[PDB]
Amino acid sequence: GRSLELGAADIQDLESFEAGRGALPARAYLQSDAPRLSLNGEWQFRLSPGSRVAPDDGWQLGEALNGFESLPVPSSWPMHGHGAPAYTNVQFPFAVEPPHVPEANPIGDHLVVFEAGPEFFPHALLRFDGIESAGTVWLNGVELGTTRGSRLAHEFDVSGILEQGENTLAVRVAQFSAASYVEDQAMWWLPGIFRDVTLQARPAAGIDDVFVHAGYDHITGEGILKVEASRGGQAIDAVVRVPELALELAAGTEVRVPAVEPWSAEVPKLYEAAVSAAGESVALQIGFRSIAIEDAQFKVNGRRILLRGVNRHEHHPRLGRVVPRDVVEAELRLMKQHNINAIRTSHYPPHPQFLALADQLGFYVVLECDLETHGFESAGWAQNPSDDPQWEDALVDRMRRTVERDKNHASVVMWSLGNEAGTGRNLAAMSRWTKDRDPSRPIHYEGDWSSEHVDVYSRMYASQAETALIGQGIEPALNDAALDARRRAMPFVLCEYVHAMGNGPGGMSEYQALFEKYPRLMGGFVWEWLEHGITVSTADGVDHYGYGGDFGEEVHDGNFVTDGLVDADRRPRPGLLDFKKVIEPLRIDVARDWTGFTLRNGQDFADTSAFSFRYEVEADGGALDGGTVDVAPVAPQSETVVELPGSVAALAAGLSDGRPAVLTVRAVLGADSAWADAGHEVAWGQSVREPGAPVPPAPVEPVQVQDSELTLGPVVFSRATGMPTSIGGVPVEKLGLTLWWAPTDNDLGREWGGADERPLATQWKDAGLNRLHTRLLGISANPGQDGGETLTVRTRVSAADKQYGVLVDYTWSTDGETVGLRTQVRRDGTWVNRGFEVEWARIGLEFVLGEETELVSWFGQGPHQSYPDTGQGARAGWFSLPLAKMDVEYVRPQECGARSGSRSAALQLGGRTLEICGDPFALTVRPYSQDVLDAAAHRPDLKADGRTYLYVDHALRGVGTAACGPGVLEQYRLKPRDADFILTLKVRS
Amino acid sequence: GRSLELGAADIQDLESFEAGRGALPARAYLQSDAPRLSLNGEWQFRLSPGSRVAPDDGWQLGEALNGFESLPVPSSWPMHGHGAPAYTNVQFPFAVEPPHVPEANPIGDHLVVFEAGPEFFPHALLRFDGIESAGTVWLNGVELGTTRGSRLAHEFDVSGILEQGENTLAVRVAQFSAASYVEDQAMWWLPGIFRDVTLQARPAAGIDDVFVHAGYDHITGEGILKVEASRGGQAIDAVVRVPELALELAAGTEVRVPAVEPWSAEVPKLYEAAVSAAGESVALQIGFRSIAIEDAQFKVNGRRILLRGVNRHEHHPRLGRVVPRDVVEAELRLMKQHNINAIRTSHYPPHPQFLALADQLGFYVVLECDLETHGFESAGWAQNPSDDPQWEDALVDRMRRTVERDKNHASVVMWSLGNEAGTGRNLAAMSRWTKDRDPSRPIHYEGDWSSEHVDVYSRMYASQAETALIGQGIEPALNDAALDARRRAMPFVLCEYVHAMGNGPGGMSEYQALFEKYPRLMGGFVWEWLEHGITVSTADGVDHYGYGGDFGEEVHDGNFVTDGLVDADRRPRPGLLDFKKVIEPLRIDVARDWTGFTLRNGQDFADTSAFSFRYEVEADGGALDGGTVDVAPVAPQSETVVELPGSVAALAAGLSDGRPAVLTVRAVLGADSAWADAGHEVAWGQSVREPGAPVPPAPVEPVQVQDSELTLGPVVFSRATGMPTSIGGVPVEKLGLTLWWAPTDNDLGREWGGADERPLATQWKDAGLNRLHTRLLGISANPGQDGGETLTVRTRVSAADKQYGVLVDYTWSTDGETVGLRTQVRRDGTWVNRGFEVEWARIGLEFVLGEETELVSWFGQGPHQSYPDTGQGARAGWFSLPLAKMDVEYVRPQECGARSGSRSAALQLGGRTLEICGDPFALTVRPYSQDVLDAAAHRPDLKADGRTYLYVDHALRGVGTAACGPGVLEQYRLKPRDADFILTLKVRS
Ligand SMILES: OC[C@H]1O[C@@](CO)(O[C@H]2O[C@H](CO)[C@@H](O)[C@H](O)[C@H]2O)[C@@H](O)[C@@H]1O
Ligand SMILES: OC[C@H]1O[C@@](CO)(O[C@H]2O[C@H](CO)[C@@H](O)[C@H](O)[C@H]2O)[C@@H](O)[C@@H]1O
Ligand code: NA
Ligand code: NA
Repeated sequence: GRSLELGAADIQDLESFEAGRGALPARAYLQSDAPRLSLNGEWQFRLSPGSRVAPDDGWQLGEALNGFESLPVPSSWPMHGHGAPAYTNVQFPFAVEPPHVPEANPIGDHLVVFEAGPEFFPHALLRFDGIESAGTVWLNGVELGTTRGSRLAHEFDVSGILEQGENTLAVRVAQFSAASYVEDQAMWWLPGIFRDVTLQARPAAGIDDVFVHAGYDHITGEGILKVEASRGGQAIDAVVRVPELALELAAGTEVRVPAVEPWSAEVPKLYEAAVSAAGESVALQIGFRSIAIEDAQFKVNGRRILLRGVNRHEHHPRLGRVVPRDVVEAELRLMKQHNINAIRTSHYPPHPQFLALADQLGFYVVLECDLETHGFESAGWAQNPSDDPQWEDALVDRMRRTVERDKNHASVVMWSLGNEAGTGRNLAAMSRWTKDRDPSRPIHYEGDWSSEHVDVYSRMYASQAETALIGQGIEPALNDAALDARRRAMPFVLCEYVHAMGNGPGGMSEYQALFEKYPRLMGGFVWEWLEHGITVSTADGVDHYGYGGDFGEEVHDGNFVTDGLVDADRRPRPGLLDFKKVIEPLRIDVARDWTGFTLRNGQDFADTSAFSFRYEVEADGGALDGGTVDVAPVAPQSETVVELPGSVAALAAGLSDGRPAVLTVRAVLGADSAWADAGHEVAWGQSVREPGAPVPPAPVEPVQVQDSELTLGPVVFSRATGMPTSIGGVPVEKLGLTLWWAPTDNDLGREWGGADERPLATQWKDAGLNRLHTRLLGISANPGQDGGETLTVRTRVSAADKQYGVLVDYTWSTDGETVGLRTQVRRDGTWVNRGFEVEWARIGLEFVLGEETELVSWFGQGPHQSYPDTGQGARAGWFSLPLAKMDVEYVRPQECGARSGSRSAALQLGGRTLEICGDPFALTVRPYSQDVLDAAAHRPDLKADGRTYLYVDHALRGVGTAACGPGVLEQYRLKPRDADFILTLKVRS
Repeated sequence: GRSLELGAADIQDLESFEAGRGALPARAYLQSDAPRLSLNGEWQFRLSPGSRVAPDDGWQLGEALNGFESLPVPSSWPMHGHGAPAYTNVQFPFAVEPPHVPEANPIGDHLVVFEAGPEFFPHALLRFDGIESAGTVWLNGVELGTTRGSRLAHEFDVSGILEQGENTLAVRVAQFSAASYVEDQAMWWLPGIFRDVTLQARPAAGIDDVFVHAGYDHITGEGILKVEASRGGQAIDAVVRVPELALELAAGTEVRVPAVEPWSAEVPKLYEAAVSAAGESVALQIGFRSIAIEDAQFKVNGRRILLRGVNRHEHHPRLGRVVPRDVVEAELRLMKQHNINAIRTSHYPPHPQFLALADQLGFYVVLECDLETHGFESAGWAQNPSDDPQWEDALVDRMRRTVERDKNHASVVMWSLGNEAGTGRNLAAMSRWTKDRDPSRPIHYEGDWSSEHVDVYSRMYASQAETALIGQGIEPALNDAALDARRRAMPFVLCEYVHAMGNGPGGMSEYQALFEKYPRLMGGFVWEWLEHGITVSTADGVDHYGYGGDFGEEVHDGNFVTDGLVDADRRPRPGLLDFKKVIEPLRIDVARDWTGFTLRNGQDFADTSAFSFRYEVEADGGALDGGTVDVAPVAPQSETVVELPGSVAALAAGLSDGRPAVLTVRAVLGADSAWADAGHEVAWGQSVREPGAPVPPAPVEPVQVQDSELTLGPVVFSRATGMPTSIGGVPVEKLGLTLWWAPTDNDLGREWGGADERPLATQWKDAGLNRLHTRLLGISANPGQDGGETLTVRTRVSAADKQYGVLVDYTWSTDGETVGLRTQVRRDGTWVNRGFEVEWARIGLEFVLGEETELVSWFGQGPHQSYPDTGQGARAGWFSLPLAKMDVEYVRPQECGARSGSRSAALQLGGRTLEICGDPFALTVRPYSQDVLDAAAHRPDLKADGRTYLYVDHALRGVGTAACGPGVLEQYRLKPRDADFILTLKVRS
């Protein structure tokens, strides 16, 4: 018959296998003295739900617009009430049938009016630095072309189309296209023109592209300089000036500079330079460095380097994929302030402005092409575009635009073909193209474990164990002897590791020890830098972050989008505090006798001259001694023993026995830097003079007996339950054993290996650990001292429908001033459920106090939380915080806020102070219960109930990274066992 | 030191392994002419949360009661705002550590005042017919004893304690005791004095116990009568009178009555009798029947019987375990009215009054002892009381009281030791005791598959397949040759089968065919008769049933308590309608030529004389012919061919071709009976003259084209979606393919076998079947007839993140009056997800109409729902119901209401009528969407939205019984396939 469907031509274009049409050749992002007009500002915007109902009403001419409204550009339009964000991890949000697109496909018509002065004639262009995902461009009604590659730049020649005076730019943006099948990053799906739109004049005799080659000969100190310049793709005459180095040379020739200060993340030396032609000049920052793989090590400027990296997505909790420049500068400074030295642009090229900042502040950058076909894995990679020859030109284009834009920046030390895109012919073509075009940077790609087309062996979330076998070069061989030989000669990098989702990450230290031990290990990049939380303001409410599912998604992946070291507003999570410590570039081992400290320079190039070394002895009531010690500069990878002043050692020696004292040695910045002010802490070490164990009280007060109550000094017990009802007047609503905590995100992760594939959280629910019950066995008052008496309360703890349990005996003693509490724990029966051993989250006590706590003070590790396999950033000392500040504002509330390694603690309830002491314990204080915490999906769900939930733990479980990667390591797991521990309690005024 | 805990003595008694103390010997429940005073009425009640805080304030004396309030007795106290019900299936609600009890243990102090006249002196007793679970009894302050066995009777001698005039009865009831470990029935946990409390005078020279022995010699017709009578446990002189049989004999002698009419469930002949002594006389109903196992068949009165049974719990949606007598009489009549002939008192003895009703109405009863230790299975039966010698006396006591109470009733044909209590020495002791005491009734117990201590082989939920191997005597052998030999000589019964939870049960017919084919198969008892729904009235609302979890339970099992053939108010579920048909005692096969019908008498004893056989020919507009045919009585298990009047056959022959007509032959009661009025339908059969397929309309109307709309006769299409937007003025908001339905309770059940252990509902969610999306491929108007045109709309249906899909092509045609719709379905790709083939719930269409439907009429199967493996009770005919009555009020809303086998349908939306015809299809109409249905946990969650959701299915899946037992049988499963089907639509006035 004949087709009657609508929009078939618009759809046919969206389903195209090809790159965008009509665009100028890909080139570098260059600072040019050519006239430019940024068209950023308030545009006009119309949204349609699909191509078949996108109007063809001549809107491109900007005349008589109906349905258009104001919208900022650049922008991610769902961040402005036009639709909503949608998060999927691996899942595609549309049926998988490439190259077809769903009928529900938001279409965004953009339009802006602007004026073009005579300086933009006769030749100019329009530059688009990012359009997600498919754009069509008209200028004054004539089509310029289309864009493919959402995070890549497109330029369109407007000569003869741009008219002097007023002009109308019209861009139609479709959210979904065939390109969506290759942009499946675990991300918020956010359409829009989300990066700059610029009008640029192109004068005659100008410069289109530049290719800086700045090598370094580390033997001679020579810099190897060659700056190419082209116009229309052809080499052209141009002069290269580098004033600081007394250099005038022509573009296209290679010279040897006798002496250059090499560039590195530690010392990011940049020489200002200009390459100029008659009609145009462009400014450049040149960093001399050479990259090479040698003896299975990734070496820069002749030395193996250690990558202390993070995975950086581009996200802003209000603007989506638009990251304001001042937030970029801030977050990169925050990285430096936490000893980070490397960045992977997961999983697409960043904003062009990012590259210069990385050059200046100092980061080894893995710049990654915009490619990910993850969602094809669930079907065994059938139809994977990475191996579909029809996608070759589209994927080579993505790699070309990636490389051409940023090829001049010294901070880029690796090109990455993409992420989690399988294996395929098109990936090899992208590698073949990159190796030919820019052989000065090694190629990275984790998705092909055989590593056939790369120069480094990359993996994500490989266990500490496998990492140690790789570091020794004894990993299992590949079937192909030749490929195995190639890969074994490669250095190894973890492009993603220690997944930082929620409470965690655990096991960072074990990775780091391997990084330091095995040169083949290049280091790793944490997943990930930031949480992609989106700010939602509650009706009649405060703000909170929303994640997957909180925006009406039919298909989503929950809070896996919030899996970062900082929150969306760049506030650190405890994991960043620990990370900073783990990757600290210096090691300070303070001598036990306080006579000195061993200092190892862990940096790769710089000495210790930039650091001032300070010490302080702190005690119960403030600092006792402190100052600065001068340290002869220590070479990279060298060690020395630094003497401390005799007054410090003499102080420790003369310290009365049992008095706590902490010696802390810090390496701070001796002077301001581009990323921190002087005195910023870089590394630290400590030696602690522990306090003696608290003497148990003498049991001189006897037990006392009423019909329904018992009294033993300051403690009142309920004769029915045997549990205290008050201590020093503080009401005790409950006291019992704890074996469970509100599951972390990691506990909700499935722990692979072994026949048990339930997450730990599910193992606990099945075992009934969240619903413990206690039965009283007996109460007995026993003879103490000088007529006094101890009180022993025997109980058994278990759960409904379970035969296993634990016998808990509480022995109380008092001298009227302080209470002595001995808890003894003993296993009864075999702790097996559903064929698998039950594991405990902890061995502790929960005190529920009938009054609110305003302040928590303790001596131990702090100020932030610490768990068995975390808390590296928690140092020994005295701390004190308001109850609200003890918590951690994770987006999905979960177990957090424990303070491991506490020797003493003090809770201030109103006018009174409850003091806990005894053998080391973990401390947690909350204004709500564990069941409220576990039930809470968002922070607003946390409601204080006027009580205080005090948790004192004799043993804790680790937190691991089971949400993605290794679970809790063996040494940190907690199997049911017998245990016993003492405490001493006291209430004042 | 010394114990300081409270309540230790009260707890020590609750933890006792022994039976109740101080009670009189167990005996029969006897109707006696001795004076009696029922103490039922308004008592005074105080509730304490545990033994340690249960006051010892002399309350037993009834003087100066504080904290007491009014409470009815008998009662289940949580049904009156004192605590709340709690439902667990297998789980114990308390830690499993027998014989210990939790600290949270409601204690119910009961107290009543009453007057004792001179007739209760010098000797009387107090009778308690049920106390859950542990009772202590005081009369005027002196302790009588304690009760153990919650559903068993206890009697306490009050001679010398009962004082003439006013007396005070005091009973302390603890919910939980050591006896809870053996009362783990899948049930609402409901403490209280829930059965009668009676004061009985015991005159001298009276009668304490009686043991009727009424056998039947089926060869001679002789009745074998021996009535024992005892006092204080000793045989006594007494006279036995049976007037109808002209009998005077002494108690203790066995006589041979020359001729008796034997007792059976079909013919429950009962002879009134009295056994009397000087001081007392007791009235008895005697039914002569003998029970024997012979040739591996369970025979009564010389013939193998077929059990058409149900499992009867005792529950009332407002009174808990208290079942008012008028509800007992009603529900038992309802059973008879649905061809049921057997009852298992799952899993405890019923109220004593139940036994006489079973004798009179006619049920083969399996009377089950109060014993279940199910909750010990999860620990491998460790500590199972059934094998703990310390529990022997307690369990033998339970069996003794069970047997002694009901040993006189002819309806009891089996003693059952308990339910799901494992194997053990104490079960053997209970069997040894019963076999000695009453050898006239075989012993039943499913929990020991070896069947070492039973006389019948019993299983629950054995598949149809295994049942067929057992019926043939070829099941796998037991390791012990001797035990195997014993069990192979046993008949086989299904004490529980075709789990009737929610939509279902499917597969009933396949079981029944085996019951009829293999004599060794005794039949089966459906699980279960009733749902244990509890009525909750919403604040400012209507009532609805609550189930597990709806009462604050920490540990519960959800709606598994609502798994019955009738709801808690005894309203039938569709499953009972199908069950009645499946077990109908006669088979009527109507001849195709309407000349007659084959009649098989499926009863075991009775002929067909009690039934009148009626026929009716019904057509489009009412009945055309009908009457009664006289049938010579047909013997049990015999057949005959019954001629119909020639007018019926002549009517079919002269019927115009294509006209529908239905001949129905019914067997109704010729006269009133004790359980139904005359004309009650017992069995039926049918022969249908099918209507010819509807001629497709001639495609003479052409297609019409506007910018955004298409019109083809009465249909308007959206040119963008290709889907109709209106038909005859009726708005069509959506039209699409369906492959999914809101999971039934069975679909939420895990289907064992094969590597896929996900419930079908989970297989569907993972596959995305609930979230289908459609993409338009093209629209094409093609040449029809005489200038007209057909319209073909090509689509593809799939789900996000999936590569498999289905191509759906809609071809429309019209002649202006009726619309022709041809749907073609074709698989695209392999329908595999997570390594397992995806199965479909259906192949159909969902019409969403923008107006409400008030009436649904159809020709097909009805009036109630029918699915591929159900609907046996749905007969062919013409039906018409209001939209609300098309639904099924399952407690947890779920898929239901489909009408399979529909030839035509008519929806009345306001003033207009939408007519659907075509090849047979399934019909469903709802005022809400599937997603609302699936999300609804309770019926109030179902909100009408002003639309009509019309479902027309070409193929449906079965419903099975996967919630517990077999899933959907192979012949009823629905695997992805190609399919095509036609429909014709029409709208009038
Ligand atoms: O170094 C040249 C100097 O001139 C500026 C400002 O006038 O740019 C001009 O010079 C260009 C050639 O370099 C001409 O195209 C044109 O006259 C104008 O752009 C600066 O950009 C630059 O510092
Ligand atoms: O058959 C006796 C007749 O008497 C009643 C009513 O008076 O009961 C009485 O007779 C009993 C002996 O059967 C005596 O214990 C006493 O006189 C009194 O219970 C009826 O029960 C019965 O029909
Ligand atoms: Na890792
Ligand atoms: Na069954």
